[PDB]
Amino acid sequence: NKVWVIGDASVDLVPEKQNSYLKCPGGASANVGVCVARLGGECGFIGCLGDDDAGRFLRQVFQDNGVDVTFLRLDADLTSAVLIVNFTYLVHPGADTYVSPQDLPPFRQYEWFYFSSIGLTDRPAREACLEGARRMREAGGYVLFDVNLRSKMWGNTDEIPELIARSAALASICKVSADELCQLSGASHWQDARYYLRDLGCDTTIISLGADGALLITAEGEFHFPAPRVDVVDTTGAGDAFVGGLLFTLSRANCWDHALLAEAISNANACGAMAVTAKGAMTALPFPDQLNTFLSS
Amino acid sequence: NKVWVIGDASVDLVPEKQNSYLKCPGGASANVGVCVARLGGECGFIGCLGDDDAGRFLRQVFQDNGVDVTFLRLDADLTSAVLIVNSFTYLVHPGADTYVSPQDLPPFRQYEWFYFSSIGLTDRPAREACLEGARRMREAGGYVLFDVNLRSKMWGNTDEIPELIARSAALASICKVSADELCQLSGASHWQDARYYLRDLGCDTTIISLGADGALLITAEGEFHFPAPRVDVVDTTGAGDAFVGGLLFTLSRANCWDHALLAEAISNANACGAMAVTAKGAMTALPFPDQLNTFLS
Ligand SMILES: Nc1ncnc2c1ncn2[C@@H]1O[C@H](COP(=O)(O)OP(=O)(O)CP(=O)(O)O)[C@@H](O)[C@H]1O
Ligand SMILES: Nc1ncnc2c1ncn2[C@@H]1O[C@H](COP(=O)(O)OP(=O)(O)CP(=O)(O)O)[C@@H](O)[C@H]1O
Ligand SMILES: Nc1cncn1[C@@H]1O[C@H](CO)[C@@H](O)[C@H]1O
Ligand SMILES: [K+]
Ligand SMILES: [K+]
Ligand SMILES: [K+]
Ligand SMILES: [K+]
Ligand SMILES: [Mg+2]
Ligand SMILES: [Mg+2]
Repeated sequence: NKVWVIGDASVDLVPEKQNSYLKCPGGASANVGVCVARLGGECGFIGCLGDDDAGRFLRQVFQDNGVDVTFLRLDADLTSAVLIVNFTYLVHPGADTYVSPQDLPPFRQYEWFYFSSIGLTDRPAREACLEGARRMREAGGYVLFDVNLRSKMWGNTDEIPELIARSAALASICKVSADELCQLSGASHWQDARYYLRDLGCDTTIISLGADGALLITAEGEFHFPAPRVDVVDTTGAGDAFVGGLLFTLSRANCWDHALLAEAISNANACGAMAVTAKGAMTALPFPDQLNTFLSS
Repeated sequence: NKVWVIGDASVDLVPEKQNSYLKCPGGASANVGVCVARLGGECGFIGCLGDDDAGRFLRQVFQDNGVDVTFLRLDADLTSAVLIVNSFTYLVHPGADTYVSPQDLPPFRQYEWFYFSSIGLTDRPAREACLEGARRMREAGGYVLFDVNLRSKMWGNTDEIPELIARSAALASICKVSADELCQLSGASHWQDARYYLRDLGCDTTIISLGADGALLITAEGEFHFPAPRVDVVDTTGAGDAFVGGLLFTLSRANCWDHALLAEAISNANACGAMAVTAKGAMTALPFPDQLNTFLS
């Protein structure tokens, strides 16, 4: 089953010499997408980018990695996001924010649709996301909502709670980090908010706990899934890598049951880790071979 | 005599490999300024930048090159212009340079030179800085060199361009324009059919730059042509600005100008125009005095 990823793709510029910048592939939706593909899963990216040098570069990365870019509309009246890292935002109306409902493909039953709160920041992309999730549900598809909070990017932070809630309603599964549970709920202890979304309408919650692995909150109870122990070298991209692994596994069958869900979180942690022993985000994502060599240690 | 340059200072990102960007000081006003300074002339930059990375960085380049930055202010609320050369992707929406205002203008003295392009006329504040700037310099007995450096894309509604160009040429002691801009300016397939466009707008001295050809001088005494040196193109980015820098350096060596000085200025302008096209980056190959001579010959 195909895995649709909708959202942001941007170019991060990192120093190389006293007079150069290395252009790295970035974006939460982008990493997740490359992740699923780089694991042999069928993944399509739904989004928007500028026809500038950056957007073309990005589109190439998707292709080098096996990500279907048929619904990645490259426009010329738009500007692809470029960031200076030290971190910095040069382009603000942002091109990935213009992706709209008419940028969405037809969905098929058992397909998965992904999106984070990041794509809910600016109005156009907001409809693509909410309409996107509604359509996939209507088609007998699954929605995985990853609250990937970045308040800073939000104009009126008063919209956050509302969108998150309306998202948990459409979603089949919600992924959230312990820190986010505290931000949204206000509690100091995340476990005091482990039912935040469950009350907001999502019968299956996956709480990433950093090195402590994951916590599954379903109707019957909560099950802890510890993570492999490793040499923390850089936690960047970890969460996105985690979701990619989860989506890759879930897409391996029409219905997901007990065993599949438990297997997905295991895979999610594996990816999350390898995406921490290395450096970078997209360049930490493993290939089926590396995952095993790492898994069996 | 001091040469004042008012306008844009930016970071030009020049694509090296299909994975890197070359970081170079950019901006038309910036290049011209660094050009005059390198040649040993007294040049001050009048402008605005963000207390940001590109801003502090850029300020540093002006200092390494001998450009007086006493009237260049860095505002934290602003964002220094960053762009990508291809032909120009404008990352930063408005852009700090847009905020120069008449108050930022410095007291002018007699025989000094004031420079500005249509680029500084694009947005609201800076527009006044330029037009009042040129008016004050004239009132002080100084000279104004207007370089129509057309970049239509960066504008609101291009209906303002003809009007501003006309008001500028009125204030100009000398107008510099490229064959190409003339057409774009006054509908035409061939520039010659419009080489009196500005002259009919109030500028009795016009210098039309002609790519690798050199330039054509136009004063009542008649029309004259100057041949540009035989050089190998690597990057044209900056030719025009290097051209004006050389012109301003020569004109500022005297209190009055005429054919002798003027004819010498254009010769120097071509020399610089040639050299600058021999390296990636707008101000990379901007020559020092020693170098200007070994090339002259
Ligand atoms: N120190 C560590 N050792 C092993 N695995 C780790 C790890 N730190 C993180 N991980 C893996 O990365 C996963 C996701 O990272 P984490 O739990 O820190 O959320 P996050 O903050 O990266 C996502 P967000 O950006 O949305 O807040 C963890 O659940 C775990 O699988
Ligand atoms: N190919 C070439 N070989 C040698 N010199 C060249 C050259 N191209 C340009 N030059 C030099 O630079 C000068 C200006 O070139 P050109 O007119 O193309 O710049 P430009 O069109 O960018 C001006 P503007 O900034 O107003 O648009 C030429 O007159 C010449 O002196
Ligand atoms: N600042 C600017 C806006 N659009 C283009 N530019 C500048 O034009 C100069 C060449 O004349 C380049 O250095 C570029 O930064
Ligand atoms: K739901
Ligand atoms: K990492
Ligand atoms: K005039
Ligand atoms: K150049
Ligand atoms: Mg985090
Ligand atoms: Mg030009």
